Amino acid sequence: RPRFSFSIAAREGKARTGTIEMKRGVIRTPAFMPVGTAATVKALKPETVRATGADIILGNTYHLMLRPGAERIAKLGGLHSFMGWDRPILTDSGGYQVMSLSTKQSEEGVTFKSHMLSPERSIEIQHLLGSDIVMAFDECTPYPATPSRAASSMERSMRWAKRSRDAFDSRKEQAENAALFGIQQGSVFENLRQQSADALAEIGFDGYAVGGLAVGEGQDEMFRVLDFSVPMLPDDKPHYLMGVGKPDDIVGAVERGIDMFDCVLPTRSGRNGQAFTWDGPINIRNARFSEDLKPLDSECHCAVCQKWSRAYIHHLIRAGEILGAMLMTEHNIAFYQQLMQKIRDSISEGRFSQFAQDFRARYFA
Amino acid sequence: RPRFSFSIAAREGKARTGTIEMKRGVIRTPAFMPVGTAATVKALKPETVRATGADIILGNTYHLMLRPGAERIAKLGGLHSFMGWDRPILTDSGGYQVMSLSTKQSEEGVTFKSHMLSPERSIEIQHLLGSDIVMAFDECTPYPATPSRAASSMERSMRWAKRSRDAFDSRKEQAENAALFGIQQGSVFENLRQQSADALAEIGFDGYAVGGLAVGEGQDEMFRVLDFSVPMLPDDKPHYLMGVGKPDDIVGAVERGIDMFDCVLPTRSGRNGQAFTWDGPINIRNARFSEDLKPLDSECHCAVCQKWSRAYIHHLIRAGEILGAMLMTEHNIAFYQQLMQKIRDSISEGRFSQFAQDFRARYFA
Ligand SMILES: Nc1nc(-c2ccccc2)nc(=O)[nH]1
Ligand SMILES: Nc1nc(-c2ccccc2)nc(=O)[nH]1
Ligand SMILES: [Zn+2]
Ligand SMILES: [Zn+2]
Repeated sequence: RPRFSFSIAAREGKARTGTIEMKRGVIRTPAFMPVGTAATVKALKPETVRATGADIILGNTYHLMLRPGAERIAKLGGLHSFMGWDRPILTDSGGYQVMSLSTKQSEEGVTFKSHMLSPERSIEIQHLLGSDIVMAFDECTPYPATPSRAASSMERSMRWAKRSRDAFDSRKEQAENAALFGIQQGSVFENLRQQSADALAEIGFDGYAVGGLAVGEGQDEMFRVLDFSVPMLPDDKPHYLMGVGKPDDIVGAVERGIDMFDCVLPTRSGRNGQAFTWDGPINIRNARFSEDLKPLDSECHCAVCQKWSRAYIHHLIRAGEILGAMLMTEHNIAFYQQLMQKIRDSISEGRFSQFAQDFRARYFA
Repeated sequence: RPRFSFSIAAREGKARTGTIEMKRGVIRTPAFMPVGTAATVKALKPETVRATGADIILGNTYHLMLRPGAERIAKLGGLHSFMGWDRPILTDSGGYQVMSLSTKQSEEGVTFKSHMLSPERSIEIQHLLGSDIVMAFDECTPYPATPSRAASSMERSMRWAKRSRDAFDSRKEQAENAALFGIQQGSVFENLRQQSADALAEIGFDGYAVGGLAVGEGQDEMFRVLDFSVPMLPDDKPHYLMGVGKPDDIVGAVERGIDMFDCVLPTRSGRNGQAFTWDGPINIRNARFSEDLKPLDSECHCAVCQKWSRAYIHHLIRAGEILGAMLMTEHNIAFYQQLMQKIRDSISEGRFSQFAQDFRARYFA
C-alpha cells in the first residue's frame, strides 16, 4: 500500500474529488474527519464511526500528550491499537490548543502549564502516537491582527514548518509510513497568505492546510480569504481547512478548493441536542418534538434514523441519558458523512454547482 | 406463542433452571434483568443489551409516568416501540420508588409530589406502557420495622395485591397478553412472610416476588429470610428477588430458590468505574491499570474484552468520556449474563453446588 498518494478523479470549477491512498486505508475526498480529542470520537465506538462512512479521524496532540501521555500511548502499542481505530488518523500539532487551552512563546516553541511544545517535540509526539498524517507545528494568529503582527507570526510559523519538515524527515520510520502537512497562515491578508504558500511550497509537503480561519471571522470573511488563499497552494496536493465547520461552511469551502475538513460541531452539538438535517439544524429538546414519530431526518440512511424517533431522542436528551448523546452523535456524524458523499458524487458527476444551490435553498429554508 | 409458560427443566437442591415462554420471547432462568429506568438501559443500545445475552429488561413505572408519561408512551406505540426493545419487559409497580424518590399514604394508594399512585392506576400505567410482566402495586416496608408495623404494611400490600389482580383481570387485552406477579412482604418475620405467601397464593399470580429485602439488611440477614421465605411461595411459578444484587448475592439467592433478579449495580457501578470480574470487582480508575493491556476480565467473552484494554478504559473513565461508560456498562451487563448462563448450565448439569463454591473461592480471593 502507498504511503501517500493523492489522485484527483474529477473537478468542477475549483472543487475537486478524489482519493488519498495511505497504508491504513483510502481517504475519499472531499473528506470530513470526526474529531477524536482524548483518543475517542465522543460517545461512539470506532466501528460506529466507521459505519457512518468516516475514512479518517482526527486526534489531538495537546490533549493526548497530557493524558494519557505520548510515551505511554507508544508503550501501549500506538494510538490506533489503544483506541481500536485501525484506519488513518490525522493528528493536529498542538500549536492551536497549547494557546487556547493552557503560556510562554519564543522562537524555540511554546512553554505552558496544564510542559514545552516545539516543532521537534510536536513531531516526536505525533511519531509516538503513530499518526498517519502529521501536522507541522504552527502558530494560529489571533483574529483580528495587524498586518505586521500577522506577518511576524506567519514567518515564525514558516520557520517552524521547516523545522517540522526536518524533524519528520529525520525519523526514517515516520518518513516511510506517514505524511506531513504544512499549515498556511497570514491571517486575512492576501500578500501574507501568498508569502506563506510560497514558503510552504518551497519546503514541500504532502498536503497543505489553510490555518488561521477557524477564529470567528464569520463565513463571508472566511470565504473571502479562501477565494484567494487556496489557489496559492499546490494544486496537486490536498487542501485541508482546519476547524470548519457547519454544513454550509463545508459546501462553500469545497466550492473554493478545499479537500479536507474537521470540526467538533457534529459531536459537540449532538450531545447538546442539536441534530443536523437537510432542512437545517433542529434542537431535539424543543417541545415540538415530544410526540414526533419521524426520524431525526427522513432521508438520512443512518442506523439511528432507521430505528428511533425524534420523540424518543427528545426524551433521552431531556433526561440526560447517555444513549441520547450516543444516538445524536451517530446521526450527526452520519449526516456529515452523507453530505461529503453527496459532495463527492456531485463533483464526480459534474453537477456540484446545482447540488450546492439545491442544498443551500433547502437547508436555509 | 404462549402468554406465560414457566417450565422447570432441572433442579439441584432449592435451585431451579428453566424457561418462561412469553409472546415477545423466551426468558431463560435463573434470569438477570438489566434495569432500563427512563426507557433506556443506561449507555446501551437495545441491540447491545441483547448481544450481552439479556432476555428481558426492567422498566420503572414511577419514572416513566412522570417522564415522558404513560399516556404519551402509549400514544407513541408503547414502551417496546418507543425504546426499540422488542423482547419482554418487566415493569415495577412504582410502589417502592414513589416512597424513596418523591408523600401521603392511605388505603386508596399513595399521593406524591415530583400525582397519585394506586393499585388500579399502577396497573393501568403498566398497561399503557405495554409491559409483559406487570408487578402488583405494593408497599416496601422500611427496615427495620416492628412486627406490628411490618404486619399492617404487609396486610395493606396484600389488599393492594388483590386490587392489582382485579384491575389486571378487568383489562382483557392485558390479561390475554401479559403476566402479573405478586410481591411477598413481611419484613424479616417468618410468620408474616407465611401470611403474605398464603394471601398471594390464594389470589393466584403468574409469579411471586420476594419484596422488602433490598433494604440494606446485609447478605447474611437477606439469606436468612430467603431460607424460609422462598419455600412458602408456589413452587411451580417463578420466584423473583427484586433489587438484588452483587454476583455473590445472586449465586446465594439461586441456591435458595430464586429464579429472577434485577439490579442497577452493573450499569450504575459501571459508569462509576467498577468492573466485575471472576476475580472480584476492580476499580478501573485505579493507577494500577494505567498500562494494563489485559481486557477487563481475561475469560469474559464480551465485545469489550475482545477489543479494548484495561489501560484504555482506565483512560476513558478518568477523562469522563462517554465511551468509557459505554464499554464498562456493556462489559458489566455481559459479565452478569455470563454469570447467569454459568448458573443455568451448572444447575442443568447437576454441578451447581460445585460451581457456587468454585465461584465464591475465586471471586473473594
Ligand atoms: N494547529 C492549528 N489548529 C487550528 C484550529 C482552529 C480551530 C479548530 C481546530 C483547529 N488552526 C490553526 O491555524 N492551526
Ligand atoms: N416494588 C418494590 N420494589 C422494591 C425494590 C427495592 C430496591 C430496588 C428495586 C426494587 N422492593 C419492594 O419490596 N417492592
Ligand atoms: Zn440519521
Ligand atoms: Zn467483558
